[PDB]
Amino acid sequence: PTHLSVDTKFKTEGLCVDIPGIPKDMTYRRLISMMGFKMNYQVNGYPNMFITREEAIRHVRAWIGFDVEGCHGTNLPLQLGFSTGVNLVAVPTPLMYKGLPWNVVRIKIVQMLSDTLKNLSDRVVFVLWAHGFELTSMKYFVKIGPERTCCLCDRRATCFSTASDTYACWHHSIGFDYVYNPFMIDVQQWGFTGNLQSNHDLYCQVHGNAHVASCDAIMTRCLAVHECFVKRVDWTIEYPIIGDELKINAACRKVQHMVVKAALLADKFPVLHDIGNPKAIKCVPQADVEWKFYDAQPCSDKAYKIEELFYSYHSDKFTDGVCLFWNCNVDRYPANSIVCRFDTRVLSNLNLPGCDGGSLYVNKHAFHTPAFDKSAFVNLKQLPFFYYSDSPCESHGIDYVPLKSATCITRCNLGGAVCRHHANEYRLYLDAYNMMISAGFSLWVYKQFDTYNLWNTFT
Ligand SMILES: Cc1nn(Cc2c(C)noc2C)c(=O)s1
Ligand SMILES: [Zn+2]
Ligand SMILES: [Zn+2]
Ligand SMILES: [Zn+2]
Repeated sequence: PTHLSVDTKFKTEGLCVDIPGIPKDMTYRRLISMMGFKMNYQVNGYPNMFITREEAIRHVRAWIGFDVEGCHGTNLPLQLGFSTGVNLVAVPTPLMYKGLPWNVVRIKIVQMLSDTLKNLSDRVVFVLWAHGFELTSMKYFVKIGPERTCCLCDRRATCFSTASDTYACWHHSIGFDYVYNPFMIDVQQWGFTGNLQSNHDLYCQVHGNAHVASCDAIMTRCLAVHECFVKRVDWTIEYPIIGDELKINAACRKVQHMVVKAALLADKFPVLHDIGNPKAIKCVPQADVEWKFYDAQPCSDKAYKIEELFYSYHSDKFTDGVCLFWNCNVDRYPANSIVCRFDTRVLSNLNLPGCDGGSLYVNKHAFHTPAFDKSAFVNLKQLPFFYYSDSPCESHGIDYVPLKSATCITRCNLGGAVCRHHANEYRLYLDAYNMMISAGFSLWVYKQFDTYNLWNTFT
């Protein structure tokens, strides 16, 4: 039960229009052979070109939707579409390139996958809604063999160069022409009734069908994402570290502690309603406040309707005190709220494009987040940056430049000059805050929040 067996049956019904007379009885072994690839009984880490749904989910960062549409098939030119929005035309002799021979097309394919994937994954997973041409065209840009390492580094090889007879990862593949040991999955094998557009449109209104190959490639990967992350949710799956994951998570924990501590000091709420993650711990352990928890797992489909989290008859009165929605995405927040809401629009190596405007945020775990909506925050306002500290002004134990700032809410700044300790802690906190903002997170607070109320907590 490790990899997908090559002797597993492959349903060929979706392939019989491009490939008439295709055998109904088909294995991955016979299919790979029909595609022009010789697996040669090789026990060298690449057991099958196709992968399981579980293997695909573990490698979601590698997904590239791929679709080939016949323009006019060895006689006709093909249109190669990718979920990157790229459309290449291969002559056999929404970016739309004119017809070019395969030897130049393959070079472009390696450039595009390398630039899209080098900071995401150690491989490519071509996500298909297989009809024939995409599988028969792979011999023109894909080479297979034993698992290899990069000529310039220790990462696995994902490319091959016929010109130099060498292999490279996605980072050292400049000038490489072949895709080496790609992975693939046919979404049609999961059992669907009807075509791609009818299944995709059941869950997504953001990707139209402009009737080009890349449009289908986009709808394919989107449908795959909905099936694997929207309706099916697995938070036990671990994902490798590819960037600032640890810093972003540390920063988010510092910002939450800071923002919640200050709201409780400024407005002295008697009760706080913590709506979100059922495993949450009090972010401000020493706060006076009555801390009440409400369990609500991350919503991956649509944002929670505030009515279904609060009503149908807990303090019951969420209107008493303040409500904390730390990454708990709701359709419209109540006015007495402290809110952290991930902005799905953010461009990043952690944030992958998702379904219905949403995004797949992959940081240790994969969280499909519903589309960001500015109207969720109409009863709230954007939370401004501030650093608050009631700790003593004491250095203990990095060269200094005097800190001058209106947002350093400390006793030293109240009394005129900011001390070295609060200046180091202010700069560190501003860094953590900037990290979290640029990671996509947005902070919102109740309209009456005013940091001016924090100065009298020093006397
Ligand atoms: C990461 C990945 N980026 N893309 C391209 C893309 C972008 C950009 N916005 O929507 C899609 C779809 C993939 O297909 S995988
Ligand atoms: Zn390399
Ligand atoms: Zn879609
Ligand atoms: Zn100080």
